[PDB]
Amino acid sequence: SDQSKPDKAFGEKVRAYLLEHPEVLMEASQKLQEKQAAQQAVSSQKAIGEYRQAIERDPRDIVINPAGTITVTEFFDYRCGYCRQATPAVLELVQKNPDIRLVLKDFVIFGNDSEAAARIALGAKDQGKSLELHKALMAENALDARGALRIAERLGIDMDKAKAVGESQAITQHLADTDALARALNLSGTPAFIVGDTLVPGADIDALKLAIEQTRAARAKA
Amino acid sequence: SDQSKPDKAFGEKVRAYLLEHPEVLMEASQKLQEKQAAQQAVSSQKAIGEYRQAIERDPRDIVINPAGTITVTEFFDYRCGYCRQATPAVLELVQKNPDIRLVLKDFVIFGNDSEAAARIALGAKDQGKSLELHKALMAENALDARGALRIAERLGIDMDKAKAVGESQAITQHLADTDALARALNLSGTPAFIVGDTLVPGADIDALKLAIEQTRAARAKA
Amino acid sequence: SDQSKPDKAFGEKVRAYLLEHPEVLMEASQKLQEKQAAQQAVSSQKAIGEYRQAIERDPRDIVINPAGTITVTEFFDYRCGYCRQATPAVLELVQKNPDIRLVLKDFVIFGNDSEAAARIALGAKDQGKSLELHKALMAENALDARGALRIAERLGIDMDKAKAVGESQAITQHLADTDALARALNLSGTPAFIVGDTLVPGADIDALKLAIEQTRAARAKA
Repeated sequence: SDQSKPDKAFGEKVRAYLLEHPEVLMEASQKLQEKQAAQQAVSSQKAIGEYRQAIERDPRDIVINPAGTITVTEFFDYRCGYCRQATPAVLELVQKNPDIRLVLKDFVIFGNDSEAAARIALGAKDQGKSLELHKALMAENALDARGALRIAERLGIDMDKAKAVGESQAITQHLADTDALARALNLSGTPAFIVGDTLVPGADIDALKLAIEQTRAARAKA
Repeated sequence: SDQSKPDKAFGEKVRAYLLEHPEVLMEASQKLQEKQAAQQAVSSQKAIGEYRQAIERDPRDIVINPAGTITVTEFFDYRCGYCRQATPAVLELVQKNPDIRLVLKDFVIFGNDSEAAARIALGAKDQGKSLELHKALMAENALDARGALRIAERLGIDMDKAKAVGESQAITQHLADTDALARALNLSGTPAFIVGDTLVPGADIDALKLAIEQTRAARAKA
Repeated sequence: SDQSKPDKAFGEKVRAYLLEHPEVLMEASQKLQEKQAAQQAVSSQKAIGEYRQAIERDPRDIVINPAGTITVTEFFDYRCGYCRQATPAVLELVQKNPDIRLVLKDFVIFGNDSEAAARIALGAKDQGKSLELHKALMAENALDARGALRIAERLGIDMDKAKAVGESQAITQHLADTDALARALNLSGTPAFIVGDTLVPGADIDALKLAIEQTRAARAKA
């Protein structure tokens, strides 16, 4: 060709169709949304793999069943209702599958009370009562800072030493770095589970069970 | 046919038109919005008909001119400015058209003050001073709970008995069930008028007048 | 023609293309956004020209280097961080280009503290210390009403007379009319610069420098 040649009749027919069947635009918008979601999924799993050393293998982290082969990281806040309602199931899942390694990240999204519960937990970490304290703190309906201390006291934790480690600048740096890790993983809130490349946003227990099964099978393929 | 045959030239012409006349997408989006609005209108009128027994014929409700053939239900809050500015016109409309039956639903959307005005009105319901108390409460600019009591006192209402009925668990259940009815009718706020199948959202006096005329004519067709 | 003749095959091909290349809709949406932005730009510059007498030539306004040919109007709030960070550069720009006439509009968007700083500045206007007071008020990190008075006192301003003029009903009308002018210019916040027909929304120093150059060149074309 050597000439741009307009075709008004073709355009009129295009407009007529679109106006008479505008649902085509909804369908195309849905295609684009599925495209955008797949892009986000790829970015999330690439980030999970980039920071896996920090997500799954941080010495400062509280780890339930450190023998586990499959590492499930949980970002949580001790006063988030979704975290509290998912906690019993998470602990039952570690209870029934010993090959699970549960990394507990303290992702404080609320105020001083939640920060206080996290610091107590991290201070008592090395006294070997993390499973019980985690379950008990999550069990209190309206967990205060005073309540958190009373719960940790009622479990025989060395309170003087747990409080000393909790407020230390090391625990402060630990929590700050965890907040940074959540930001790098583009997390939106709590709970947020990370198993394999998968990210489970929220208290979606069934999805987390499925992801653990997938990772067990995939890692078993060797 | 036996073969899917691509046509890149047709698609290029489609893209060219859309990019050169993207207003077609606005026009199609407008068509879809009109479709969605008509769907919502149908759902609203079907719901109004489903719960008509509760909307128009609840013995606990305050009813102005119970003789009326045409039932106009109003969901209102005594401290909503739109309700207060529409009230004089609503009462003039019942004043000039005796065949109107005005059901007064107390749809408390604000705090304790509004709840207090509603309870006083429902407590004094059976003392035969509802029109006057409704108009006077709506007339006070900054209606407090103290103010509402002073208004009801200045109208000769038996205050000891009106206060006794107001706080009763019956009035509490009445208000709770009304809040539920508004939720089932997908109401967004106050005022909200319901005449025939029509729902008038807000202080749209002209639309309400028109809807009463339509229902009078339709019910007169027998 | 004498007949509307449907063409289902043409419409199916349109739908197929759109679903297989829905990015065409994003591209068309971008075209429409560029169209809407150009419309807004035209409306803004037409409004700037309509109210130029008020923007650039209001006797009550504080004006730095009133000799300047090029009038740059700034809407600002003494406690807006963007205004405080842009202020040093604005003053350096007047410092290096004498032909600039800087009109200072007090666009109070915050509470009493900002209103107090503006009233002090407008009260001291006629004592010939506006450049210094403007720079000093903008220099205080957490400017209070008490702080603003201490800054104006530390600059030798006649405090009794500056305070008398500040609270006067004239200064109140001045600020109210400025708030009205910003509303007529559809301003969204502070800072907001106006030079020639151009409106620079925010602390976009480079754009403001460019706009001053353009206006200098255009007005020099005679």
